[PDB]
Amino acid sequence: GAIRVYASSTIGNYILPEIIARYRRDFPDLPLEMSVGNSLDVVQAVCDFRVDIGLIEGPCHMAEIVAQPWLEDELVVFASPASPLLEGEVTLERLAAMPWILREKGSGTREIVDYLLLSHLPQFRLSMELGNSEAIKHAVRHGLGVSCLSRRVIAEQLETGSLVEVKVPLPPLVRTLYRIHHRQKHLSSALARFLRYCE
Amino acid sequence: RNDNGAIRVYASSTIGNYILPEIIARYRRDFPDLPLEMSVGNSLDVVQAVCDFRVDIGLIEGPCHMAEIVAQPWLEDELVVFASPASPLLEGEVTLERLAAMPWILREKGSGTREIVDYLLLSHLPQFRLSMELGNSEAIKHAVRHGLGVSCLSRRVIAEQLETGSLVEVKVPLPPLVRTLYRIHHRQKHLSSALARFLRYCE
Repeated sequence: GAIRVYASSTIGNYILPEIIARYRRDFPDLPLEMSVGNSLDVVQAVCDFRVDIGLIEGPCHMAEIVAQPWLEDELVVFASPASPLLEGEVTLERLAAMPWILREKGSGTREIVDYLLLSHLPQFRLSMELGNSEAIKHAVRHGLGVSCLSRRVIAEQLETGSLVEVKVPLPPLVRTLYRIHHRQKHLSSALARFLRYCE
Repeated sequence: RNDNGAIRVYASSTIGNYILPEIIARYRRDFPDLPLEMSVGNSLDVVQAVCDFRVDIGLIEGPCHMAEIVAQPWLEDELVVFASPASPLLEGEVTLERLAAMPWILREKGSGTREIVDYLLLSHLPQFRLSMELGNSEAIKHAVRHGLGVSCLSRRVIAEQLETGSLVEVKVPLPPLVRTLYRIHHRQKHLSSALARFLRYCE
């Protein structure tokens, strides 16, 4: 059972590592390969049969590619504890006045935040875009601005207090993570075993 | 597509994620009016973008011997072996044989990290079991933190976890693995006042 997985950045780096550690405790000798990228990377790899399953953090439809809900996930606005955002009332207008550090388009996490969060921030200040969420976390920590990422990405820093979650006058920015596979490819027993660990 | 005339920096993965963010914060705080773009990849990605004149400045974590590239040493960087505090490896004396018996998680070839760990560390192991290869140090950091085997990364990558105790440095019976990080630009690059200034903020 040489399983090949392709996951988007939030899934690959901040969810799957724990899942993989457990899977390898009970199965240290079974080959496991995981690539991490963005949505189009994942879907194209499934479409090309170069991987067995894909895991994406935003819907990305492709004909002949089946997608099934897998996990809910909540995106969270966060800041340095010394941020000027926390010096006053967290209003929508003061939110848009802060410099925003966002992921690039095609990351999934960028698409959902556009929909649930930044669409309600008129003329919001875009400071920079960064290609990975780790650089974003540390840029916010050093005061370059604020951002919006899955809670699972920043939980470590929320617990230490190097980053702080912001209360936003909006409904929770909840999304769904999807599992995808080609319509033709058949689920292997080893593959179905690995997926149970992901639940 | 449009090019808005930002200062463009390309950095390899250790520098881009664990050194450059603070630099960018300080520079943006003092010069808010120039746009800034950073990209992160491997050292080859940086060198190609400098050679292509797609970026202004590069920062790499291996040497670049190219006549068209001016490379100035910038910082020393030490790579260390690490594991979770619950690792069997942390009890007793750490020997080459016991390291050989742990499952290893490594970065992919071309990462810089992989090349130097292969040369100075894994090459001294009589055997070693490759648990997984992973394309970024963040998935690695957290796999090891959740109890999967051991890995070798720049201390800067795991400094956060060393500080809190979720990862523990492992003393190994080999000389320390130290490399040099470089600032690079094209020999024909015009270093405008703004670019020369960003370079100084990298100190």
